[PDB]
Amino acid sequence: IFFILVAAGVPLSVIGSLMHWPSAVLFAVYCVTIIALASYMGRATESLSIRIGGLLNATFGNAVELIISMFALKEGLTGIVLASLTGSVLGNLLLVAGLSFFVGGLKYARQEFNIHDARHNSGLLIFAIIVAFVIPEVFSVGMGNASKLNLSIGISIIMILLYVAALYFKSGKVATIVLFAATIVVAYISENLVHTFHSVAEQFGWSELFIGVIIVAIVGNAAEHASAIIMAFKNKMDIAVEIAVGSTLQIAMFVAPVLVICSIFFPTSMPLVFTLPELVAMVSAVLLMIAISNDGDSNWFEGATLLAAYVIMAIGFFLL
Amino acid sequence: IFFILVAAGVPLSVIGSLMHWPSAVLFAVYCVTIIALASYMGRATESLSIRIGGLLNATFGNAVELIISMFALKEGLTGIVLASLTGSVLGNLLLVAGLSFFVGGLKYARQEFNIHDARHNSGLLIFAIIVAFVIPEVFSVGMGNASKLNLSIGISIIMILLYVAALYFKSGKVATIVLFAATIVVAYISENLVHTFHSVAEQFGWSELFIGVIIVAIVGNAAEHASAIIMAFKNKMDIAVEIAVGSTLQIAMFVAPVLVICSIFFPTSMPLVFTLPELVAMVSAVLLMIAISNDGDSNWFEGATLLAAYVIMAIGFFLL
Amino acid sequence: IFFILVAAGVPLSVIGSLMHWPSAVLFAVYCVTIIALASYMGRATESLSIRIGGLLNATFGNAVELIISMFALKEGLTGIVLASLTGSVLGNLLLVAGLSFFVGGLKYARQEFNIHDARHNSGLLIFAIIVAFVIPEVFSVGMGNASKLNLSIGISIIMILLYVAALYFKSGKVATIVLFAATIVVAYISENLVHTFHSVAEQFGWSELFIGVIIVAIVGNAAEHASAIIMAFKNKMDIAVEIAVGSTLQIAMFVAPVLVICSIFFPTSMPLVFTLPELVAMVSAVLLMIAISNDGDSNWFEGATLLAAYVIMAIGFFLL
Repeated sequence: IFFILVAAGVPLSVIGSLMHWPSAVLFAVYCVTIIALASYMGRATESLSIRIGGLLNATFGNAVELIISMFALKEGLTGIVLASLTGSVLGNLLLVAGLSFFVGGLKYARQEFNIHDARHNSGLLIFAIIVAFVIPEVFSVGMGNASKLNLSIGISIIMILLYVAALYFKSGKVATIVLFAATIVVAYISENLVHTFHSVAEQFGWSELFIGVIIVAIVGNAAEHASAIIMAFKNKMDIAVEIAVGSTLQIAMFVAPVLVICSIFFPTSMPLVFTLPELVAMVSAVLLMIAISNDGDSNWFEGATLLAAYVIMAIGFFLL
Repeated sequence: IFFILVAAGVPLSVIGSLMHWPSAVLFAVYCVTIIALASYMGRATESLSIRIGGLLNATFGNAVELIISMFALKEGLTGIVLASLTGSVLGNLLLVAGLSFFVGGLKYARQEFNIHDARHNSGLLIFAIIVAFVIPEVFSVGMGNASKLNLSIGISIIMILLYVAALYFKSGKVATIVLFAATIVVAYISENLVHTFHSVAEQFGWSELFIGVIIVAIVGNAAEHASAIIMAFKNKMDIAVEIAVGSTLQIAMFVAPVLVICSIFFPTSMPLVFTLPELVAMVSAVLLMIAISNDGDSNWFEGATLLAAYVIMAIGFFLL
Repeated sequence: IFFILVAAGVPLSVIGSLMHWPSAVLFAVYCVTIIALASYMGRATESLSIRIGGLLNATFGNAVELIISMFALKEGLTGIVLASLTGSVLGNLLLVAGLSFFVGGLKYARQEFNIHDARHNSGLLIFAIIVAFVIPEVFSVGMGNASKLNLSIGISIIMILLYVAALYFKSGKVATIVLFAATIVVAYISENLVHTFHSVAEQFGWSELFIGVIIVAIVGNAAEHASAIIMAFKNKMDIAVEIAVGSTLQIAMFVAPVLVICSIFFPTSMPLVFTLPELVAMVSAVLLMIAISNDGDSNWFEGATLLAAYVIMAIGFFLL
């Protein structure tokens, strides 16, 4: 199934792009293609990593999210970037953790734990989300654009520093070849993807928010980290947990700060400004994760809980 | 005392209703009557339950709340329904748990624990409250009524499913007779109670919110679960805790979803839309409960803490 | 260094006040002086305390905060009072705990714990902050001034009662002499400090909020409790933790209620009304504290986390 979706994806995505027919179906072709490419992009990142390993983990483990957002910045579609960063933490904490706890929840009794790590990894989540996303949002309302992105830059610079500082202290040959392949393919698909967003909104009626928080996030970040759902089935939950939380952590502490600083160069800037639904969805998820990482790691319904929360948010983001 | 308040209550409530004198005192007569009826309604529900036991626990354990809200929907007084559902979680988490921890707090040393269950029961509370009440509220502001109650219906359908799924997996003869008696009596009292609400507001100056969140909630849900305060005195705290949290859980996951779906039939619908004070009171209580269920189960001041929070909210709901 | 800042401070503060030159530099002279005086005020409070000990701990341990706010009330500058009470919990939870966890974080392995106390002290924090500061704020929007300060008075009266009730149940000669000295000196410096606030705002461009939440709070409360940073270095973390959380607790439960009731006498009243940034900064800090008090008590980066949160808030309060 993984090979088929790539082998069909790229050709179709080339021909559709060349023919320019039509604006609607091109979206559907792009999204499915990148899903397949993203898993392979995650497997290559994983296999390469199995000191500098953490850097490639934060860079290439979130690469499609970085890539899609990069071209979104060129088109000035800064809302979608924020939407996708919102949706990347949602997916990690509620979908790729939810499906790991549900699908891997056939073992039934309990699940692999490192209580020390789970309780420490919530300690950073709160810091990452409940401060460094909440604080800029609420402080920014009556700030003015200059001070807005200065605070963003301020938070962004310290979040990468505090992420990289802890990181500094605390087959293999095909990995680089396939990673170099998938990247460029994705990049070229992503460039044309950004131009599709305005038509999809009008023709379907969907809000650009829905597209960003859900469609772009599932395809991009969530697919890259779908290795955790498989890892949960092979009774290695503590890594499936480690992947979900860790990825979210680097999205909040590295990826989002990366985007904010780099957005200042072209054309011009995006501050860490999240809508109310986007913000409260993120904290609720974080709280629900701390409330689920504490207890038994998993159960079928415990994963169903995390999933129930997601679909609700998703349909809420659809209905706005 | 329990027999007297029923024996005086019903007759008085019949004569006052027939005489139609006056609109003000009828309220006072109704409320006191139902208090007495509700404890007996809780005792019958308990005795009947001591697989299907969980259904009658969620149905008849919250029956007066369902009954008062049912006729409130017929009068179109949808605000009071939301107010009473707000006040049912408040009472459970802060009053009937607060008085269990205070009155039963004469033991002094510690109190009956099941740390596994308390930590798991917070995990669902957050899901139930901090997502499935918060998310609909904040997402709904700029949604439009169609999408509003569609999201409500959406959340409602999955919350009952997720509640009933876990429930499916995981003297006695007088119980049904007294339960069948109390129900009908309550129902007929409740029908006439709803019509009293508009006059009480005007003549006293009270907001309909105050009446719903406090007066209706204490009389209805809190009285039904007052068995926990007695159970705490008999040094069985872990059931007094189990009652408070469990009841709140089924209010958020079964009762409130029940009301939302059924409200669509007559005349027309109520979405899960809570005011700001109603919403933030509910999360604060939930957080304070997790902060108090973790530590020693009880102490006198630990129960006084939970009670101090309540009276504050109550006078705040009075002063709005 | 401690002697020099007092010995230079008072004289300079006398001469500058007499000469009336200028409005700008007088601020700088006052603030530095009180920093030095406040540590000595904390040492005297500590040495006196090492039943009634808890009263002097809550009174004189927060004395400069009480003193600066007292004269702020006379000038009617009620915003600064709320700003400084906001900043006193911020500092305690993020600065004086952050610097204790960072500077004392050279031990490296772990740090002194009393998990029972830390988990209990969060239980009151949530109550103190997430209810008794949040609830009055959100409930007050559409209340009217009469009901506003009535709710404040209501919350204030029960918070001191609930604080004093638990307290009731549960060199030395120079201490009183130096405490009596520092108080009067501070009081006279503070009186002239309040009059400086309006010019500093205009001439620098700073918001009076920034001054209150940060400048007044660091100088006042944070300096008094800087003993904890030293105590962390002497490998006595559990007292450095006890100081930070305890002080915050008495600020929320005694100091702030003290100010509210006493403010009603002159000239007229201040309700517990906090701006949105002030409120969300306080809960985020509290959450981050619970997320950091749970795990290892300290690590260098764990203290750097708490500090990173602070500077962000601080620059956000600067940029508003």
